[PDB]
Amino acid sequence: KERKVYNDGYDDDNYDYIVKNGEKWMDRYEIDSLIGKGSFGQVVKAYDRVEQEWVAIKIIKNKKAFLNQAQIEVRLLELMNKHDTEMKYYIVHLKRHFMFRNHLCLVFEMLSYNLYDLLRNTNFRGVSLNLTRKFAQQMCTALLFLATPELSIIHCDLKPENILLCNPKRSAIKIVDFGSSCQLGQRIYQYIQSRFYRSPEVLLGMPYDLAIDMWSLGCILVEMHTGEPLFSGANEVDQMNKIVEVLGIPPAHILDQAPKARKFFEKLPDGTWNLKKTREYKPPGTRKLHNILGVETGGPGGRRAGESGHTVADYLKFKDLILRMLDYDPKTRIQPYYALQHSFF
Ligand SMILES: CCN1CCN(C(=O)Nc2cc(-c3cn(C4CCOCC4)c4cnccc34)ccn2)CC1
Repeated sequence: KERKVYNDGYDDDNYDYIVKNGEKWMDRYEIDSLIGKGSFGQVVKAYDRVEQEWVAIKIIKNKKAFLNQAQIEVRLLELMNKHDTEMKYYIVHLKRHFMFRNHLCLVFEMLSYNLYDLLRNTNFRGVSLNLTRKFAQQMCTALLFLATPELSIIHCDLKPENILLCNPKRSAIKIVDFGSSCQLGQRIYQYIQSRFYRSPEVLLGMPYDLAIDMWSLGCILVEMHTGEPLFSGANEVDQMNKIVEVLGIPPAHILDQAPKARKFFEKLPDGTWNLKKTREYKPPGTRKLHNILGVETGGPGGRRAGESGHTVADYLKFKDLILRMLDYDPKTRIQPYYALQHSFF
């Protein structure tokens, strides 16, 4: 048993800052309360008294490992907010960044609840399709911003919790984290994406480009509408098997290049790639998207039968776009410039 002291009693046992409600930092920020928690540190509600506006401050952990990755986050956010378009307004704003009590603190604008909270407020019955489209148009517009040849940034951690609403009355969304993010060509890590939204490329261990965020986005949109994660795998092997359930066995010309192909599959004498031997999963390809989305049934789960805009022809556009995002081959996966012009918008 250890009751040591951690950073003069300002830090906890886990490199975080022991947030106390009502603190007045420096002589400017009034820490209201805790907002969110994560591997990076914490997020707090605070009032920037000098500018009389509300801000969300990201208290990075007090460890050189987390403080070095957060500095790459500052550089990317600073680099993104410098470029003059009207798309950088789909990315959360980094107002300023300062060191306080050995924690690197990032001052963000205040956004509202995350897409998962929006999903929980609907008791996981899913948002309407037209609203699912709105998030799709915005995310694809935002994924284009990161694919700017001067940026070339991969988020690597796309998930509902990292897409926040601007106002609690819906529609306007922004991306928020960018801690586990690297620019193309400056890659570093191979265990990058959140399991539910990991691409087959990272699962097989092959080199990845910006196309991995499109895979996550596809899995995000279907989850937003259905209420359940599409590929709700409990571990890496359960993940790849739950992907081949829908999209079938990956192309042989990928597994032949895949370093970690042996982990899930095995090459037969025929040359045909097949799953490893052992029943737990439906035979590859039988869990079709046609039924997950319920195009010709009554929407997902029969809960969208007899509503506006949930046309059978509308779903066929949605189903086509999703399978265009989940193309297993990143060199043929849909790109945001071509995704926005899809017949779904
Ligand atoms: C009316 C009350 N309501 C308003 C405030 N609200 C917010 O969520 N505000 C907020 C959060 C972030 C923000 C959240 N995460 C985490 C991501 C992982 O999941 C946990 C949160 C960030 C990571 N990296 C940078 C910024 C963030 C940024 C701006 N504003 C909740 C409470």
